[PDB]
Amino acid sequence: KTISFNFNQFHQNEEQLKLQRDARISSNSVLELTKVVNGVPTWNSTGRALYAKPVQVWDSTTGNVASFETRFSFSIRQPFPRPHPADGLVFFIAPPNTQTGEGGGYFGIYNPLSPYPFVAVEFDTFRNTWDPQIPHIGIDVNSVISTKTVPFTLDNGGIANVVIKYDASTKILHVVLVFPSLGTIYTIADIVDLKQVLPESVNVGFSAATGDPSGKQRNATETHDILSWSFSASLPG
Amino acid sequence: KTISFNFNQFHQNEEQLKLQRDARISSNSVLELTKVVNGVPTWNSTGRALYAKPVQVWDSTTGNVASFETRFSFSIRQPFPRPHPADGLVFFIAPPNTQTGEGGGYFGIYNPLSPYPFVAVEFDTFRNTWDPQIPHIGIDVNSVISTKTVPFTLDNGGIANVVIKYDASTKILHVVLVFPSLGTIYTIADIVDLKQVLPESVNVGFSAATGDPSGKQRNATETHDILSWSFSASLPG
Ligand SMILES: *[C@@H]1O[C@H](CO)[C@@H](O[C@@H]2O[C@H](CO)[C@@H](O)[C@H](O)[C@H]2NC(C)=O)[C@H](O[C@H]2O[C@@H](C)[C@@H](O)[C@@H](O)[C@@H]2O)[C@H]1NC(C)=O
Ligand SMILES: *[C@@H]1O[C@H](CO)[C@@H](O[C@H]2O[C@H](CO)[C@@H](O)[C@H](O)[C@H]2NC(C)=O)[C@H](O[C@@H]2O[C@@H](C)[C@@H](O)[C@@H](O)[C@@H]2O)[C@H]1NC(C)=O
Ligand SMILES: *[C@@H]1O[C@H](CO)[C@@H](O[C@@H]2O[C@H](CO)[C@@H](O)[C@H](O)[C@H]2NC(C)=O)[C@H](O)[C@H]1NC(C)=O
Ligand SMILES: *[C@@H]1O[C@H](CO)[C@@H](O[C@H]2O[C@H](CO)[C@@H](O)[C@H](O)[C@H]2NC(C)=O)[C@H](O)[C@H]1NC(C)=O
Ligand SMILES: CO[C@H]1O[C@H](CO)[C@H](O)[C@H](O)[C@H]1O
Ligand SMILES: CO[C@H]1O[C@H](CO)[C@H](O)[C@H](O)[C@H]1O
Ligand SMILES: [Ca+2]
Ligand SMILES: [Ca+2]
Ligand SMILES: [Mn+2]
Ligand SMILES: [Mn+2]
Repeated sequence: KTISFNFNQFHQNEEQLKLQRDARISSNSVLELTKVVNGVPTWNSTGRALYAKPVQVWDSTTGNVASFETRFSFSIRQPFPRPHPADGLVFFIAPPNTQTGEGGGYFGIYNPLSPYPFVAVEFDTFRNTWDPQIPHIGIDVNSVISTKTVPFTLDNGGIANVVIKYDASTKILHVVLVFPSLGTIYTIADIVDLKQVLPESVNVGFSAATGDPSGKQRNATETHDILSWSFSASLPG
Repeated sequence: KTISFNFNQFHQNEEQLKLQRDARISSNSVLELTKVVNGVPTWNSTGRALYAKPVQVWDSTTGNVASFETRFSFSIRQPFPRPHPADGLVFFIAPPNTQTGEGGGYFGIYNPLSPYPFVAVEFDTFRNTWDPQIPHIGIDVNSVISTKTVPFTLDNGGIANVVIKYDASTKILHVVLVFPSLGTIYTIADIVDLKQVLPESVNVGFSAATGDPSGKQRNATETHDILSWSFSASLPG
């Protein structure tokens, strides 16, 4: 069974999407993950957007795991370079029917009290204690401390194209980040065994966060906009 | 140990490179692996360019294999589309002090009567027996029949940016191909154990070939230009 969907833009009130927390779809058809009040992003914001139907990434009966490819474009504008922008966005895969975890360096996907499994690709802008220099792309499994990391220079408010491909045969998760206007390319790959970590059915989506209050910097912020999104998955069983 | 070099453009008789067969460096600072007379690519051509010094991909004493990243831009101009362009170019790693193999579908890296091992990434423009639809990026290990292959649409005469990266820890070889003018991105990856196929020291370079006489089509040709090239490898021990 193969599943696919694509959004060249988001129409206000998408019946195909589950917006959670601060996530909204602006009038101009862009999906805003964290709050932006009148052209200016706010600190203390956290939002998620999941595809509304669970996609089966593996089947017990056959043991077969799916291969998938997801491509999307996003933009992160950092108005205030002054103290430190934060926190970044992630494309994640988690069990179905979850809720926004902790904000700040957890991007809304990790809940310190009751942790649930998840595979995520992160585009990190704030250097937390467990973090290497930022910004960096990172591969997260059940945690926010990336198994693999690679730094990237941001195209401030520019467009970024992302290709995340997973080969079930090689168990390789490869992500590419291209900033078309700069012409810069960044790649990162790691071996991930979805069958070990996540359940048969999952929800795929994005989560982003702005600076946490307990950091005190009201300028610990930026936008986390996603312009388009496509995903395709093939379970041979 | 760490080794790295960068070619922003090639100069005539670059001491750092070793040209072989038809390969030459034009006055315009471009590396033409295969012959092109008066702006027209010729058939029956093969050329190689290797970096003058050997690099160490692993050490037997410690058993440490090197991680590396290489980036280059190429341009393939297919003037006569009618018959069928041939054959392509490859980035390849081989034992030191080798000689140009068989042109045509072997790109000049394979010699059927005295085979040497190699790890190469190809950009295949002509479909041989052992081939799937072309053009395609393919990961070749000791053979021209790829282990992994991904189809891609060429930007005829246009520029392509390639990023090849190998992580020793995961043994992942991930390659990215981006056509800037076209805004296209293609990604392919595969687990390759350099240690299991190559010697401690190697040569890195490119190789290209136009249509072989044994095909009669004198139009089985295209250019195989290399605009720039940067390389970096790191061996812990
Ligand atoms: C950052 O955002 C949250 C959510 O907007 C603020 O709190 C309020 O949050 C609680 C949920 O824990 C909710 O029940 C309240 O209705 C909500 N109220 C308002 C007016 O925002 C959070 O902080 C603040 O904490 C609450 C308890 C309230 O005292 C408010 O005045 C205070 O600012 C925000 N923190 C900062 C520092 O902006
Ligand atoms: C090899 O390349 C030639 C140039 O691209 C092709 O020929 C010509 O192209 C078109 C027809 O496809 C004509 O409008 C041009 O006037 C031709 N130009 C020249 C310089 O030859 C050629 O295609 C073929 O050869 C031409 C001359 C005709 O006889 C066609 O029947 C034939 O397809 C191409 N070679 C081959 C073997 O396809
Ligand atoms: C294809 O290419 C080869 C190399 O350019 C041609 O061959 C050569 O001709 C000279 C002069 O006789 C010899 O010294 C070379 O050593 C030859 N090379 C080989 C491999 O035989 C070859 O004839 C060309 N074929 C066609 C049809 O143009
Ligand atoms: C947070 O960012 C602001 C805005 O960039 C910083 O404040 C000021 O910024 C410029 C340089 O400091 C001034 O020229 C601006 O006029 C002024 N902006 C405003 C709205 O007053 C501020 O210093 C930063 N805060 C911290 C803690 O670094
Ligand atoms: C000091 O850290 C805390 O606040 C900053 C804001 O300055 C970041 O949000 C970070 O995620 C959070 O842990
Ligand atoms: C017919 O096959 C032979 O000629 C064609 C050109 O037409 C290619 O060069 C191919 O690699 C070679 O083996
Ligand atoms: Ca962080
Ligand atoms: Ca071929
Ligand atoms: Mn991180
Ligand atoms: Mn091939």
